[PDB]
Amino acid sequence: HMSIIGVGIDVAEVERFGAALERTPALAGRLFLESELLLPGGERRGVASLAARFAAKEALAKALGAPAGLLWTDAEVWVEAGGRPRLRVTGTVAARAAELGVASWHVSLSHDAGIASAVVIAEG
Amino acid sequence: HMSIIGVGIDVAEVERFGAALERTPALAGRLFLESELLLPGGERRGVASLAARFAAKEALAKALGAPAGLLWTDAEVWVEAGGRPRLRVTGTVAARAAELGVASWHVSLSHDAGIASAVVIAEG
Amino acid sequence: HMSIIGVGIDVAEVERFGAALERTPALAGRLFLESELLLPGGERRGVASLAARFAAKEALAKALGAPAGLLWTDAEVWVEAGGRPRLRVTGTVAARAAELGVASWHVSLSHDAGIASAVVIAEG
Ligand SMILES: CC(C)(COP(=O)(O)OP(=O)(O)OC[C@H]1O[C@@H](n2cnc3c(N)ncnc32)[C@H](O)[C@@H]1OP(=O)(O)O)[C@@H](O)C(=O)NCCC(=O)NCCS
Ligand SMILES: CC(C)(COP(=O)(O)OP(=O)(O)OC[C@H]1O[C@@H](n2cnc3c(N)ncnc32)[C@H](O)[C@@H]1OP(=O)(O)O)[C@@H](O)C(=O)NCCC(=O)NCCS
Ligand SMILES: CC(C)(COP(=O)(O)OP(=O)(O)OC[C@H]1O[C@@H](n2cnc3c(N)ncnc32)[C@H](O)[C@@H]1OP(=O)(O)O)[C@@H](O)C(=O)NCCC(=O)NCCS
Ligand SMILES: [K+]
Ligand SMILES: [Mg+2]
Ligand SMILES: [Mg+2]
Ligand SMILES: [Mg+2]
Repeated sequence: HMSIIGVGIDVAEVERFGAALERTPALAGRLFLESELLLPGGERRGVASLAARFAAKEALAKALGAPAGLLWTDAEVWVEAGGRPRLRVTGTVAARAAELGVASWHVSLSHDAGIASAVVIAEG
Repeated sequence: HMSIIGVGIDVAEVERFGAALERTPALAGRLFLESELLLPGGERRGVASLAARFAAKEALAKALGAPAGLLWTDAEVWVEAGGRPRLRVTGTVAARAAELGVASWHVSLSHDAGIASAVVIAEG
Repeated sequence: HMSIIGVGIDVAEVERFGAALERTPALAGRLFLESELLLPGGERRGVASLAARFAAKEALAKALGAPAGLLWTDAEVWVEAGGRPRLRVTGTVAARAAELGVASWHVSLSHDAGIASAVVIAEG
C-alpha cells in the first residue's frame, strides 16, 4: 500500500526573483510556458505568483531527484476552474517521472511575507 | 495503492496576523473555536500559535480545492496528550471532504523567524 | 491503501542557528553525526546546510509525534550520489518508528532567504 515516490519543498524570495526576471529579458521565457505567464483573464501574471510557480518547479525536480537534463518547459503549472494549481509534466520531466513510476502529482503554493513556497508530492 | 487526495501549504506572517486580530475584535471568534483559543493549562493561546492554526486552516482548505461556503469553525486543530496537533473536520468542511473521499488528515505546524507555517495532507 | 503515518515541517532561521553553534562548542556534535558535518569533498558543511539538517530532524520528530527520549544522533541525513538527501534512522528514533509502523521516509530540504526549511513524511 506504499505509494509516495518523492517529496519536494522550495522557497523563493519574491523580490530577488523579480530582480532576476528584470535583469535578463530571456529568463521568463526559459522558465515558463506562455500559458503560465498569464492570468485566467489574459493579463500578465505577477512576480509573486511566478515566484511560486518557480518554487513549484524546483520542488518537482527535488521530488524526482533532480537529475540533469530536465527542461523547465516540460513542467507546467495549470489551474482548475475552481482555482486549484495543478502539475502537468511532459518530455524530459515525464520521462524521469516514468523511470520512477510516478502516476500522480500533488502541489500546493503560497506567497506571503515576501516568500513564495511550494510543496510537491509524487505518488505512484 | 494510491491514497493522497490533496496537499496544502500556508505561511502566515505572525506580526501581521496579530495586528489583524487586534484591529477587529470579532475576528478571533470567527476564525477559531473556543477550544483553539486556549492552551491546555487554560490560559489564552498566543499570537504565533494562533497564526499557525490559521495557516493550518488555509492549508486544509487548499488540500480540498478551497470551494466556497466552508466555515472556519468547521475545522478544528486539537492536541494529543503527547502534544501532536490534529485536525478534526465537521459540517461544511467534512461534507467537502466526503465529496473527495478523504478518510485521514495529516498536519504539522511550525512558528519561527516570525512566520507560522503549516502543511496538510488529505488521504483516502 | 492508506499509508501515511505522519508529516512534519520545520523552519530554522539560519543566522540564529549559526550563532547557537558558535556560542556552545559542544552543540554541533550533539546534533550531528561526523558524516553530516562534512561535504562530499571532505570540507566542513556550512551553516545554512546544517540548519536545513536540523530542520529535517525537528520535522522527523514531529512526524513521529516527538516523544521524549529520542537522540539527535539516531537520525542521519545522508546523500545519494545524485544529490538527493535521505533519512536513515537507528536506535531510539527507529524504535519509535517501529511502534508506529513506519517503513519509508521521505525528506526534502530548502535553504534560501536566510531560512532553512524541511518537510518529512513517514509512510508504512
Ligand atoms: C538541486 C536543486 C533542486 C536545489 O534547489 P535550489 O532552489 O537551488 O536550492 P534549495 O536551497 O532550495 O535546495 C537545496 C537542497 O536541495 C537538496 N538537493 C540537492 N540535490 C538534490 C537532488 N538531486 N534531488 C533532490 N534534492 C536535492 C539538498 O538537500 C540541498 O541542500 P543541501 O546541499 O544543504 O543538502 C537545484 O539546484 C536544481 O538542480 N534544480 C533543477 C531544476 C530543474 O531541473 N528544473 C527543470 C524541470 S522542472
Ligand atoms: C485560495 C486561498 C486558500 C489562498 O490562500 P491565501 O492564504 O489567501 O493565499 P496564499 O498566497 O497562501 O495562496 C495562494 C495560492 O493558493 C492557490 N489556490 C488558489 N485557489 C485555490 C483553490 N481553489 N484550491 C487550492 N489552492 C488554491 C493558488 O496557487 C494561489 O497562488 P497563485 O494565485 O499565485 O497561483 C484563500 O484565498 C481561501 O479562499 N481560503 C479559504 C479558507 C477557508 O475556506 N477556510 C474555512 C474552512 S477551514
Ligand atoms: C515539539 C518540537 C518538535 C517543536 O519543534 P520546534 O522547532 O521547537 O518548534 P516549532 O515552532 O517548529 O513547532 C512548534 C509546533 O510543533 C507542534 N508540536 C508540539 N509537540 C508535538 C509533538 N509531540 N508531535 C508533533 N508536533 C508537535 C505544535 O503544533 C507546535 O506549535 P503549537 O504549540 O503552537 O501548536 C520540539 O520542541 C521538540 O520536542 N523536538 C524534539 C527533537 C528530537 O526529538 N530530536 C531528536 C531525534 S531526531
Ligand atoms: K498509499
Ligand atoms: Mg530553492
Ligand atoms: Mg496564505
Ligand atoms: Mg521549529
